[PDB]
Amino acid sequence: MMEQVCDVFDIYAICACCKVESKNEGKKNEVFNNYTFRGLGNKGVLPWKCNSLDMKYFCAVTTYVNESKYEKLKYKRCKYLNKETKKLQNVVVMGRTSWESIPKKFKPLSNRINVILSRTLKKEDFDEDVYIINKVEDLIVLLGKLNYYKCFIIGGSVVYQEFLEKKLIKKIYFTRINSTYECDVFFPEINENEYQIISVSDVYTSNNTTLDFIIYKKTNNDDEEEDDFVYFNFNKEKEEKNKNSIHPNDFQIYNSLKYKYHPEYQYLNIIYDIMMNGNKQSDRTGVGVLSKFGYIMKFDLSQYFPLLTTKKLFLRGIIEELLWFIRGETNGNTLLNKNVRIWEANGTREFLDNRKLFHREVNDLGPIYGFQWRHFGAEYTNMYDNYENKGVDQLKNIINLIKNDPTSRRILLCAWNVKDLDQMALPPCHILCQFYVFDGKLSCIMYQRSCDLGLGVPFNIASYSIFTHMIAQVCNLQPAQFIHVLGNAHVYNNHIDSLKIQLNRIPYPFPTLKLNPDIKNIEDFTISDFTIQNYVHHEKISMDMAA
Amino acid sequence: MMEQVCDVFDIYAICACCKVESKNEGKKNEVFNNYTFRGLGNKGVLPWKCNSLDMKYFCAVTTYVNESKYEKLKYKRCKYLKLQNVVVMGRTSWESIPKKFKPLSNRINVILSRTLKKEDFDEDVYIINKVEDLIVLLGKLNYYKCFIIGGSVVYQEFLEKKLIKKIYFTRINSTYECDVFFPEINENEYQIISVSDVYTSNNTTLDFIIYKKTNNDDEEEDDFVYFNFNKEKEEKNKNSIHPNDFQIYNSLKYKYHPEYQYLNIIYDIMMNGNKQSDRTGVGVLSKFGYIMKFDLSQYFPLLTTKKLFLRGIIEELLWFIRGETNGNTLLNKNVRIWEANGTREFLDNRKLFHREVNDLGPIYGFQWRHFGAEYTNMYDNYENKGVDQLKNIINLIKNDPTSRRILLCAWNVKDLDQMALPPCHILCQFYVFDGKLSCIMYQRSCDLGLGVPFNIASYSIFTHMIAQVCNLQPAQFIHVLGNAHVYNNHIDSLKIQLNRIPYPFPTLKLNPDIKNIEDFTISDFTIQNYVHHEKISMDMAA
Ligand SMILES: NC(=O)C1=CN([C@@H]2O[C@H](COP(=O)(O)OP(=O)(O)OC[C@H]3O[C@@H](n4cnc5c(N)ncnc54)[C@H](OP(=O)(O)O)[C@@H]3O)[C@@H](O)[C@H]2O)C=CC1
Ligand SMILES: NC(=O)C1=CN([C@@H]2O[C@H](COP(=O)(O)OP(=O)(O)OC[C@H]3O[C@@H](n4cnc5c(N)ncnc54)[C@H](OP(=O)(O)O)[C@@H]3O)[C@@H](O)[C@H]2O)C=CC1
Ligand SMILES: O=c1ccn([C@H]2C[C@H](O)[C@@H](COP(=O)(O)O)O2)c(=O)[nH]1
Ligand SMILES: O=c1ccn([C@H]2C[C@H](O)[C@@H](COP(=O)(O)O)O2)c(=O)[nH]1
Ligand SMILES: CCc1nc(N)nc(N)c1-c1ccc(Cl)cc1
Ligand SMILES: CCc1nc(N)nc(N)c1-c1ccc(Cl)cc1
Repeated sequence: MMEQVCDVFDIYAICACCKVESKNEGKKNEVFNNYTFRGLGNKGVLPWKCNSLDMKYFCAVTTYVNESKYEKLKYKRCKYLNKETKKLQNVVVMGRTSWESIPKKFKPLSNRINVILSRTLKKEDFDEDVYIINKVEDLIVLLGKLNYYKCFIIGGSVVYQEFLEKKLIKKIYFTRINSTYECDVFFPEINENEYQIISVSDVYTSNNTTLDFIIYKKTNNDDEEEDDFVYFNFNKEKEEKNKNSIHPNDFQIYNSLKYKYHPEYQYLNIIYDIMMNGNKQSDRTGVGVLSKFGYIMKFDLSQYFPLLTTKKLFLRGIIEELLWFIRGETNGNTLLNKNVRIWEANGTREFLDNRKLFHREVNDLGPIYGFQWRHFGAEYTNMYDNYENKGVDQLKNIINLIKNDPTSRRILLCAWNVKDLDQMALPPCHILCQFYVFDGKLSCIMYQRSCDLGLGVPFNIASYSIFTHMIAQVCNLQPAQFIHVLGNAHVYNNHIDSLKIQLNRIPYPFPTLKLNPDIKNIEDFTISDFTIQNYVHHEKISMDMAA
Repeated sequence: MMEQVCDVFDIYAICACCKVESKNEGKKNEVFNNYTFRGLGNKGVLPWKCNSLDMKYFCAVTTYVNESKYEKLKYKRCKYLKLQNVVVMGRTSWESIPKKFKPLSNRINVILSRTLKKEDFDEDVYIINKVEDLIVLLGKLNYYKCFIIGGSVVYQEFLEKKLIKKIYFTRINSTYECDVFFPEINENEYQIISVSDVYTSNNTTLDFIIYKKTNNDDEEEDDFVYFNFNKEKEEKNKNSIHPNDFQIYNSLKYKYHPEYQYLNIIYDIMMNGNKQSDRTGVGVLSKFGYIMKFDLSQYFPLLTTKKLFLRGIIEELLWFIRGETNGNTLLNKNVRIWEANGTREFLDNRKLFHREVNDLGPIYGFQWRHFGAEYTNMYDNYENKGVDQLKNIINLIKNDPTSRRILLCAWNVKDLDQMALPPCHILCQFYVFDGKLSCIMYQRSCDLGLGVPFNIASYSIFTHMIAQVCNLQPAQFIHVLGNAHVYNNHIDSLKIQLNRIPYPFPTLKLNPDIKNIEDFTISDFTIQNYVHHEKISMDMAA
């Protein structure tokens, strides 16, 4: 074996990059990739001033050491050097400009061996406890003489550039600041053939922006208490049901990831699980699907808006649909006039007639969502009727319970009115919403009886996450979690190839949802009160590639 | 410094025990414990004759060998004094094994005897005159692990002289005639460190537990720590719960027994639960959103870490099925589940001033058979009024199994205020695949310490009932919990419960002649082989 320097001395890079203030040539159909995050600094400082969470992360990684693993590293570096026979710290290497950008109260970086690269400055020019080198070679020499855990290259685009040039980086701990700021210095474009992403963290919010942490890796070219584990798995099948028909070589990127902590994976793993272990059925005479029963996804709305990034989604339609529900409408023309066709196919003469709704006007969807939310129990007549003070206004009652009886375990909004099912153009897929209120925070569980993983679910997650924010706001609470429970979860055969593609796309940090803060009544929201910010995403996918 | 054989030479013991029958009384013991499973053999053979699953387990365990981890053993043993394992047995034992199966393939067969002729058998088939002579044969051979597939006698001595490291004990949860038994393991010398998932095979459930000798690449490893950089160092309520208490629960390495799905939630709530105070002045710890799954095809999920009675909840189920809302019907059968909710005072506080005592209103039963009808009183004849959901879901399961609309819903928004109390079990959704039925039940409010245990049982039974009247085999019962809480008053009790090791689940037997959901009677239900720890009053108040 030919030992590479970066491996022997464990030299890593850690940075944080934001999106660059682009010169929008008039194409807000922007293309996104990993290079989207390349902003390092502006006028000597960080483009975003400060970010306490990234700072905390940076400190955590560069100060962490495991003394028990040291002896193994010592033997390795010493053997490599042919050299063989008070707290262990990591080393941090930075350019002079980065060193000078650090406030005096933070210099030198605590509990770490600070190394500074410079030509214009020498040891005499510094008062602090630091090592001044004037070339990369001098670092390798220093490392072969120091007792240290790991070496992190912390900065200066110039510094990053040459260390990557000389191929001295074993891994890149890369922070993705999901927002745009003015920049004048950038991180070098990472050659995808030289570095692959192996892990993606959870997504967070800090200082009014979402962010996540990813790791790039340099590419190709008691134990018996563990044996008991082997035994317990004795009665297993050796391969997953649909392996032969699905083929894993297709999920290359998906399976090459070590840590998949990005929330979008809750959705991706379910798809993968259904594809690999799903039961073959013909949901609706002829179509055909793979299905499973019972899954739960959780999303932290205080930390991000879970709009899928592995593909492109628009939300104007589902938002208008939601406002439409809240208004208690069941008139399909209202949506059609707003160019939203979600319910178009379910309101045609033929569809209604086949539901035996012979006396139902076209686009009159019947006692669905809207009607149940505001008038559950009333006798439905037609979509133009005024159902004032008729039936139960669940929506209003849940808002009142949340305001005056927050700990109640009866705060539910139900659309599944057994008595009206047959009068509905379609029985509802979203059976109910239940709320939980703790320490001024609102969580929501939504139970879905039927789930089209490929086409529907992505939008459903968005709709209810938004709804949770809306209810939270009119009740003076902060949104916490949106919990999605899936009953019959299926993947349509026609969607398989498109989903295979999606699964091999690495998520981007989620976007954020902003509601007009002035709205205080659930009924006063209008389309312009909603804004999805920093939505970074992969190319849109036609789940059904038919032509 | 190695010098105490058992750990040194890696000697293990593997067995399979069943329950014993007593001529005085043949079943449903008053008190159970680990010694309940001691049956070893009967008249030269196994009490149960055969169990294919256990056969597979015994084989897999005794033949499994990992060579990469061998020299770590060759190193210290030599340093102490086609890799296969050693299977030490006795004469009676070796003589019970069939012809074609002797010697045990891929294994180094050894035998404890005082009259067997070494000269008669093969060389790869050693023999020994005494226990201590075994150590010797080991110091000469090249094996992986030494398994004592024993024999009553063989087991005993090996245990007394303390030569056993681990005891891969299989629990066959069924009673058979026995003449030979396994030695009562000393709880202070050995402890259970693992409990597998439960299974059904050859008409009995069973599980595998590992008894242990109380001694009393890294590249992506640091990455795991970095990604945990922002997580709370200590657990929220750890300070008020105290882990020294859950010492057995935390000592377990592998907890694959399904009961742990319930136990783990109790633990999660106690350790990370949010403190809240009902408008009653009572306090709870609560979490939001959990899911448990039980494979009814392999076992009936009746908690074993405490005692559970089912007559009441079965009658309640039959009561729902009849569509009744008459609280008196249950009281006259001494089922008082709904008594408190039917009193004059409770009804009045619900503002049901015009409701008769014990007239629970349009609850479960009324919704299952007449959803939509106008409720009058518990004595009215609602025949043909409202939607008969029960009848409908059953016809859907039979004629349109792949339907994703087979739901039974009790949360009638229009009738809630008329109900003595809103239902906790909102709905049941069914799923059918390959002639098998699964059911999801969503519970909006869950009393983990007292309610959930019965809740899991009720709906598991309901699943079997629906499955049978539709000629389907039960598959999974999936329990979705919404507001899941633990009353503060139960904490000490649940701590105790958390430190009990689950026994193998029992099975549920329904009278197979019943083919209509409405024809079941209390005598058509039988719980078999229910082994459990003693009863625990969740509220140790009195
Ligand atoms: N987002 C992030 O993660 C990070 C952002 N930053 C930002 O980046 C900007 C600073 O980066 P940038 O301008 O690229 O400069 P650097 O901080 O990389 O420093 C460049 C200087 O370091 C010295 N140097 C670099 N390589 C060598 C070498 N091989 N031998 C000797 N000296 C060497 C020289 O010092 P001299 O001039 O004395 O000869 C040189 O001009 C700032 O705005 C800072 O806020 C910095 C680190 C991380
Ligand atoms: N369920 C389970 O997991 C198991 C069940 N069994 C069942 O147990 C029954 C057999 O058990 P049991 O009757 O106790 O007999 P064993 O199978 O243990 O055989 C005992 C024989 O081993 C020999 N022996 C005893 N002590 C010594 C010693 N100190 N040194 C050398 N040899 C010794 C004797 O042979 P000799 O007469 O030549 O002196 C003796 O009669 C069977 O029905 C079998 O099916 C057996 C193993 C496991
Ligand atoms: O908001 C929605 C509406 C519908 N569907 C899907 C689920 C099913 O694939 C199909 C409805 O068919 P049934 O389950 O009702 O039969 O539409 C969704 O995923 N989300
Ligand atoms: O079958 C049942 C019925 C009730 N409960 C519990 C949940 C709550 O602790 C209490 C009902 O009070 P509310 O949730 O409605 O407030 O009873 C159960 O766990 N299981
Ligand atoms: C929050 C700072 C930070 N976060 C990350 N993820 N990487 C870094 N390299 C730095 C950093 C920036 C400037 C200096 Cl001067 C030193 C280190
Ligand atoms: C299926 C048999 C089996 N299963 C388990 N779990 N343990 C055992 N000790 C045996 C066994 C019983 C009798 C003989 Cl003779 C050999 C081995």
